[PDB]
Amino acid sequence: PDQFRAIIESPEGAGHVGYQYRRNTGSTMRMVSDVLDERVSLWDFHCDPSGNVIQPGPNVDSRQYLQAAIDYVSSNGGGTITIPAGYTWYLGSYGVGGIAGHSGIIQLRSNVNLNIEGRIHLSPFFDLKPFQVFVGFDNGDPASSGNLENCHIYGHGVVDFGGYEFGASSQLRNGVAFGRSYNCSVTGITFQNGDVTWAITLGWNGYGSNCYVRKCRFINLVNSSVNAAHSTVYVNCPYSGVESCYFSMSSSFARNIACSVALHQHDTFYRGSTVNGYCRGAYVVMHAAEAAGAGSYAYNMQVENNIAVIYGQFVILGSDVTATVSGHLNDVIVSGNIVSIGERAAFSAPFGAFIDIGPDNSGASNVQDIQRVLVTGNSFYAPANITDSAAITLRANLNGCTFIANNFDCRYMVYNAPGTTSPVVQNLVWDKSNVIGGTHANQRAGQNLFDMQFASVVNSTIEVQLSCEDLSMFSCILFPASCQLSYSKITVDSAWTKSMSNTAVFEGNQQAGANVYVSYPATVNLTSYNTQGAVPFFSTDTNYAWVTSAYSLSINENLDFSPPATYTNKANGQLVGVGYNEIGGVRSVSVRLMLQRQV
Amino acid sequence: PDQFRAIIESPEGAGHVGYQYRRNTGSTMRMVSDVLDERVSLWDFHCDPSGNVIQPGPNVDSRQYLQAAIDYVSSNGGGTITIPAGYTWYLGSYGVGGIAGHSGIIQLRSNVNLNIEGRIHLSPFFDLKPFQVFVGFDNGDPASSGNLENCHIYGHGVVDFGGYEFGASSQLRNGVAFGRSYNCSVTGITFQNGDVTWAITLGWNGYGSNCYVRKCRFINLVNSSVNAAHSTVYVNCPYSGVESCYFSMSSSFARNIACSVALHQHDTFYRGSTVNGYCRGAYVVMHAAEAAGAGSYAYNMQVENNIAVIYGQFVILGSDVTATVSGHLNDVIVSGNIVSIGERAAFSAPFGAFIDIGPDNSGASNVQDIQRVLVTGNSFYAPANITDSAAITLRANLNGCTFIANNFDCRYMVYNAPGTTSPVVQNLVWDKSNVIGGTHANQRAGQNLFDMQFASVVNSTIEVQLSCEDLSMFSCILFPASCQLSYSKITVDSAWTKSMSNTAVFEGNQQAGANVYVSYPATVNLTSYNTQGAVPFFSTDTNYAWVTSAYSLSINENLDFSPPATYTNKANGQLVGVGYNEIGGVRSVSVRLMLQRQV
Amino acid sequence: PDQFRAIIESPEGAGHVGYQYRRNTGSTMRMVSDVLDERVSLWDFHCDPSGNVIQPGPNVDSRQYLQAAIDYVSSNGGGTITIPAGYTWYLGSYGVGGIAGHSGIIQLRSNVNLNIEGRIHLSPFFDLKPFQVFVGFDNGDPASSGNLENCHIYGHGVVDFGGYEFGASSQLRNGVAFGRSYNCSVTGITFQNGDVTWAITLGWNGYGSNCYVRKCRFINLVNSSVNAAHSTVYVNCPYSGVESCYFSMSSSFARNIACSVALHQHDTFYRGSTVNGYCRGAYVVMHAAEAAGAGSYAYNMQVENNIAVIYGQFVILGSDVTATVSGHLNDVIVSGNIVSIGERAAFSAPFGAFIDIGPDNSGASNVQDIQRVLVTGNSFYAPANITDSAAITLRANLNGCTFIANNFDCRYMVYNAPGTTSPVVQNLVWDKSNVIGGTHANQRAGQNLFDMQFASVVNSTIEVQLSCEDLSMFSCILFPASCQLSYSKITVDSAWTKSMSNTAVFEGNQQAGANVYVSYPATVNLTSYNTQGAVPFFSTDTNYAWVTSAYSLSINENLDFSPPATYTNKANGQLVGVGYNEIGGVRSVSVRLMLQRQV
Ligand SMILES: CC(=O)N[C@H]1[C@H](O[C@@H]2[C@@H](O)[C@@H](O)O[C@H](CO)[C@@H]2O[C@H]2O[C@H](CO[C@@H]3O[C@@H](C)[C@H](O)[C@@H](O)[C@H]3O)[C@@H](O)[C@H](O)[C@H]2O)O[C@H](CO)[C@@H](O)[C@@H]1O
Ligand SMILES: CC(=O)N[C@H]1[C@H](O[C@@H]2[C@@H](O)[C@@H](O)O[C@H](CO)[C@@H]2O[C@H]2O[C@H](CO[C@@H]3O[C@@H](C)[C@H](O)[C@@H](O)[C@H]3O)[C@@H](O)[C@H](O)[C@H]2O)O[C@H](CO)[C@@H](O)[C@@H]1O
Ligand SMILES: CC(=O)N[C@H]1[C@H](O[C@@H]2[C@@H](O)[C@@H](O)O[C@H](CO)[C@@H]2O[C@H]2O[C@H](CO[C@@H]3O[C@@H](C)[C@H](O)[C@@H](O)[C@H]3O)[C@@H](O)[C@H](O)[C@H]2O)O[C@H](CO)[C@@H](O)[C@@H]1O
Ligand code: NA
Ligand code: NA
Ligand code: NA
Ligand code: NA
Ligand code: NA
Ligand code: NA
Repeated sequence: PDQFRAIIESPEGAGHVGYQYRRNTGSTMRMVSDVLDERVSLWDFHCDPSGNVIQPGPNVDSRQYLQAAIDYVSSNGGGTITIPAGYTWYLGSYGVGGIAGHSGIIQLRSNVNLNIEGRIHLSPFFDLKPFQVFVGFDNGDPASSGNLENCHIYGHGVVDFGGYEFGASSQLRNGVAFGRSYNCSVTGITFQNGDVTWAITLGWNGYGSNCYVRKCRFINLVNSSVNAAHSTVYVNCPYSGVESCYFSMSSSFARNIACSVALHQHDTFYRGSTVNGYCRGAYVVMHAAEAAGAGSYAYNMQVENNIAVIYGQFVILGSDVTATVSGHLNDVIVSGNIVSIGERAAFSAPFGAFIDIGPDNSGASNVQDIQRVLVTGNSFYAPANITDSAAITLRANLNGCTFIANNFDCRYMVYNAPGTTSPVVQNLVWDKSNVIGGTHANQRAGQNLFDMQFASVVNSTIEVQLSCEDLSMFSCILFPASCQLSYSKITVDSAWTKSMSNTAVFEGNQQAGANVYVSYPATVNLTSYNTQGAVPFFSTDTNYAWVTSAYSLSINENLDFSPPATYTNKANGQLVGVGYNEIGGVRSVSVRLMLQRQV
Repeated sequence: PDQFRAIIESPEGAGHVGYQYRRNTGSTMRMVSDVLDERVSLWDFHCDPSGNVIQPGPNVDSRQYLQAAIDYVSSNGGGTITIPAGYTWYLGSYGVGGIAGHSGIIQLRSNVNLNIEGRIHLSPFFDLKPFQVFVGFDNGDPASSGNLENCHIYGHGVVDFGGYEFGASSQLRNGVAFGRSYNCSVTGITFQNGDVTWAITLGWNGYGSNCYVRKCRFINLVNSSVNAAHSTVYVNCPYSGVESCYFSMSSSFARNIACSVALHQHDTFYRGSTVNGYCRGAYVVMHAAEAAGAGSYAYNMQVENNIAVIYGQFVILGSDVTATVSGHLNDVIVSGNIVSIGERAAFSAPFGAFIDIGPDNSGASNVQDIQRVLVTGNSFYAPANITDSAAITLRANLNGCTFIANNFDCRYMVYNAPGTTSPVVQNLVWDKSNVIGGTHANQRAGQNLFDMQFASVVNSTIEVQLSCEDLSMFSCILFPASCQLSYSKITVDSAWTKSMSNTAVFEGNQQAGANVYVSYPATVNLTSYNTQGAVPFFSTDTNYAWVTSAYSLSINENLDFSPPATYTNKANGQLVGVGYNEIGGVRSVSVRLMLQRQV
Repeated sequence: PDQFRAIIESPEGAGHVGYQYRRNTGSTMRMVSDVLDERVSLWDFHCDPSGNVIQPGPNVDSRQYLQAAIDYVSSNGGGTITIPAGYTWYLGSYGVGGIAGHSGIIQLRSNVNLNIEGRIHLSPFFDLKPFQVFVGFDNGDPASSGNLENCHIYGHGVVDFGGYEFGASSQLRNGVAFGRSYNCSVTGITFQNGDVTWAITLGWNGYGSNCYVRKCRFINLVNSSVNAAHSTVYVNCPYSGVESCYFSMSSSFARNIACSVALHQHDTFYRGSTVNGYCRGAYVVMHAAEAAGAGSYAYNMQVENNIAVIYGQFVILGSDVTATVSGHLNDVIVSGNIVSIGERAAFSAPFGAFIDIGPDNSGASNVQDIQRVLVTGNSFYAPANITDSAAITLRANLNGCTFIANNFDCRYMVYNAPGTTSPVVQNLVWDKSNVIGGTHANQRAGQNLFDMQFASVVNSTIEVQLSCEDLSMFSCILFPASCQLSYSKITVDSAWTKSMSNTAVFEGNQQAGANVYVSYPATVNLTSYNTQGAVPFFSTDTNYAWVTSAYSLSINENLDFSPPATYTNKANGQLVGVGYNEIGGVRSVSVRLMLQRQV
């Protein structure tokens, strides 16, 4: 009996109290401790050396206790540790061993899930220092790390980075680095109040698979001029992605340095998410330096059905090389997104764009291999004052990109800055079903809507269709004489162009190329012979040697004659057609024509 | 020892039985009560004044017990209360205090989540009365309410409204009113068997953020002629939305009064959901009267990837004004939806439409500021008998809407009823990539496919492309003389139009406008001069003064001559072109031409 | 007192230890056993006849214990049974009763959910045998089965099929057969390591509703030449679907026999998922033999926003008949998908296709009723060597399908094999906004890009637009003389076609049909009369009786004359137009023209 009371009050007491489920005589005859052992929480490890529970709080460092919990549950083949609601659990020191090379705080372990219902905060020990809060590598050298498998972080709780600024731009900070990560995920968690490099990284240089970030919130994760750069989620393993997340920043620095997602391996996605306050939406990039685990190609890349207010570029495409590996990007889709450039002064943030074809990290524009991209069914808007806004800023070599059935309402459609890079362009396709908005009408003095500042263009299609007038623009499309143009189709629909001085401009007369197919409106002065009856009209100018046919876009105010409805050319570069003189006489008219070459 | 047995059997007994997790000597030395205190259920509060548990059932009012649970868990900083599976928990009285002004039953509190695994039912005390089952306001006046934060309702359970009808049309009923709600959500729950105004409302007049409804079912939530109106989810805070839900109604009244979602603030979405039996899919509206918390603009509005069978309109756009605030709607995307009008008689429910540009609640059509809308990649079908079916019913002023790459298979493409409203239309863009289906071929006697019953149209594009014949229709597009038309492009592709009497009709001869760009087929009678050789042909009629060129759509059955291939006009309004008389003689022909103006 | 110690140590002991939540005097005075009874796990039933717990393992058959758990929890109105983490639970025998007719192992029951956190494995008793692991039918004859309602399987755990091959091709294997299933779902689970027919089936012949598969992984579920066929999820009830799943196969047999999803009833969807290694993406089919529970029509079918690498066809459409029922498929949308054919030899797997219009299970091509399909905003790629790759393989009767704003980069656009089936085609619409890629340029000797090997085509549109040259192809579009063509529009844009010998080919001269609307480029030899001045030019050939107009696509190298810009025809089939001889003389020229008929 003394024994008994003593046993009951001891830590083995629950192990002596019997239990059978719902008094079911067919159920297991268990002890209370067995049922309690089905679950586990931080309270089961958050104790002093004598076993007495310790209350969390800002003067208590919870790190060792949470690590002890993870270590133990790992030793039993896994389970889910609850981080209890109603408390804030502070972290106040660095971890040890394999995660120390990563500035790690907690080491994650395979099959050990964290159900974060309460709050995890960083103590001021971390102020001005690097850190990665949760780390799944088990070695300081990621190349020598084991894998992290089957690790899920989820719940209604919060990771709060304490508001601390970076101490130096060279520092790195992260929330969750899953490492070489297979079937890992973060769901439901709010990451907030920091100055960090990433909130979550998935994978390592292509090693990993099936990692996801779903229904998470990321709020105010950049706050200082020290922060070098930020991507809220960096996706560095295949078959992985981000869905239904919320990203918000409020700091000015974020408008210049921060991106919501980086998709950096094949079969990755970003969908259904909302972004506000960031410079950039998503990078879609194959870095050769990251090609170890899944190959040198980033393919099956999906950015779909997002909502964004950004200050720089929505999707940024890239690929690059190292001394021994070449990176390639292909088979991309960008669809269903509704994006705007937020209110800002012209040139006050990185050049506004829906798609950017960006140079590598060294600024090289001649290393890229980007092709088979489909941009369809998106909307883009930039306010009228934002000069630096484009459907595409095409700033590095491009091996193909297709635009179908978008609505682009910004300053430029196609842009690259002159005297910068001279990209080599192939297979740029701009379908006629792209709707060009009117917000920037009257703002385009001196500017070309499609400003083709490239080394060369081949196998490309630009079908310009206006939907309102903008007589301020210099031209709808312009090719400098430095840009070769071949095996291409360039058209300017005549609607809303009657009063334009210039429609398409070929400063090197490139439209004469053998395999160039063009059409655009022009005004032409003609003069007829004096004969009564069928009578020829000829252009006064001789710069139509390339024209295969032309037709009238003008009415004929005359009763006594009519100019030709249609024209062809002559060897001397004049247009010629047969009109009709009811009464004879030399006629002189100025007519608006659709000039056509091989179309 | 007596002490001991007594202590063990008392409510403090579990607090005396020790426990250590898995017999781990490094774990906390706890008591059983500590581990049990990690969770909480309704059973912990569902007791009489002596502490004896009460069984739920239809004669027991569970309200006070659930409120006591919520109140207590709130006092500890939050947690999750389980509503146990295997039981039905009846609610049978109104709450008290701040929620009484809202006819509230339960008051939600911040950080207190409800895991509803069992069923919550309404008792007949609520029959013929108003109610809001869960309310997150803390004050009868929402303007004086505190916020509700971090409150999630989730699980496999059910909210059942008892089937009771409304007592009066002026009454309001709701499931969950989150109030001024920040990071709140409903997930997994079935709402069923009612006559209610809303199932869920998010936010209050723009106050709130990050509220969501995900994987919920709403079944049979309207059942009587008393019910004034119904929106299953009303989204009245930004950065919030509905995803992957199921909405079904079976009552006839629902086909006339019910909508699945209302998106009423910026950065809101409705996606991936299935609707059956409703009048309407979604409202997308900025009410000036709701502009307090997030501004006067509804922007970044997304309706994507839904499946619907409805009886009225799929998406309804609106904006309005108050005495001192003006509401604006812009930057909308409607994409990927597959929608039909369900089987019904013509005119038996509100006018069928994929998009409706609706007048305000007073019927005013001259207050709206709706622009920058993209409608792309959707399908719409209405059965052939449904006269009242349109791609767009454009019934109020429109400042822009773009249609690209849709498939519309219904009676009308563009419609507004004559002698009703006379909307002022700008920037209506109907791209040629919109496919017009053939289900209503042969049903269109007396009707215009695009019936342009507007005050005016400017900066608009209508590119009509048929894909089968319908010789029953009066015209492909018709503008009454009352409609001004300027700075617009209107084309009718000739395919399937050879036998149409009328293609495009301009009852005020508006196609002559200086900045109108048109083309469409017409039949024209011509007569030539008698001269052998090149010889002119002239139209007998003189109503072609606006024509810039025309070309043959007809073969020439003759050997001895040919009419011109192409024509222009003369000051008197005749067409003229130069054909060829192999042998002389006056010729008279009737030819099908493509008439072109400035295109 | 002896009593007392004995009571405490007995299975009723926890039922004597009091508990009150957090020492709250307003809370229920309960016993520990009451709180423990709020949850249930397999441990509560996994015991020998004396009540002693049994450890799971490969020599222990857990089946009877899990069934006993499900049976008991069912008897209390439901709940959720946990399958504990950290253990592998082996199944080693067949179930009994109603599921034996289905080779069932476990019988699911209404309102009883399974939270699978650990692993469920099949023991080698099942090697070479049929099985269905979880079965929701309650009768061997599904027609006589009751329903399964409100049953959810979810968690981070795993179902492992043991790697065992099928014993015979006629055998069936499944993971979860929900049966006649209403509000059932599988979420989060990994199904792996098998040779099975299905992983999950939803519904039975249209009976069921609201069943879903979300965030599941299916890995390596086909492994042998014995396996007849495989669909990873078969959706056989309405208002149901698959979202955000991952499907991977590695076996060669899978490339020939396996499909990820089968959508077989109305209001069903497949979205946001990633597929690798399969033959097929999704079937979308109405089998008449499955029409009992939800009617004879499959409508509101959605395949959207998926990523796939497959070896055969992405979406396969079908409908068929039985002796007394006819199946119909309509109102389908296929949007936003990014798909490729994986690296393979030509003809090494089933014919590669984005859409296939497939014959019934007997090979009949004359039973189908498929219409109102929208295919928009997708990308498709096949490597250049894959001869057997098409945007659409149209192999059975088609009543309509619309393609808008896709990017197809493969060998064929439209294909059917000659001398096979002769489908009857109506309402095939290929919009000009479909972008035709260049990967297969130079590979197309002897081949037609659009190979119209049909019995007949009516009410169809083919608007061919190239975006690069491919002079290897025989023609852009070809109709054999056996194919009737009427009430259709067929155009070939001239861009990149100057050097093509053949553009459009009508081997039966079908383009002359009264209601055929065509245009395409051709080279034509002309000769003029000798007259100075306006002078006629006539084609030497007489096969242009069908031409309504033609215009020049060639420049005029001459100074002394010009050919006509535009032409019409004469009764003898010559073209004729009026050019200009500055000086007289008979002229002879060869010109590239755009030939037009009724356009
Ligand atoms: C090529 C490369 O190292 N890739 C890293 C990736 O690095 C990014 C880089 O691609 C670019 O976007 O600039 C940012 C700026 O922050 C990153 O570079 C910075 O970080 C890397 C990686 O840090 C090292 O490796 C981590 C795995 C360790 O945890 C960390 O302690 C550190 O040793 C560094 O090498 C650069 O010098 C530094 O400028 O980042 C992703 C995501 O973390 C990673 O998966 C990839 O390997
Ligand atoms: C302008 C406005 O009041 N907005 C309310 C919104 O009201 C809708 C209204 O926009 C329109 O759609 O008609 C319906 C018909 O039911 C609603 O009007 C009805 O309800 C409102 C709101 O009810 C008041 O305010 C609630 C917050 C309280 O809980 C309730 O007790 C009541 O005091 C009412 O003022 C109208 O007179 C009545 O006709 O409804 C949404 C969603 O509830 C709300 O967020 C918004 O403020
Ligand atoms: C018409 C039909 O039976 N439909 C079944 C469906 O059957 C598919 C069939 O549509 C086609 O796709 O071939 C596969 C090849 O595996 C299936 O046929 C095979 O299975 C069926 C169904 O199996 C019977 O019915 C199940 C409900 C029982 O559980 C099972 O024990 C068996 O009695 C069979 O009749 C065929 O002979 C066999 O070749 O399969 C789906 C999904 O299971 C089902 O819902 C539908 O009724
Ligand atoms: Na490091
Ligand atoms: Na150059
Ligand atoms: Na009120
Ligand atoms: Na008017
Ligand atoms: Na069977
Ligand atoms: Na035939």
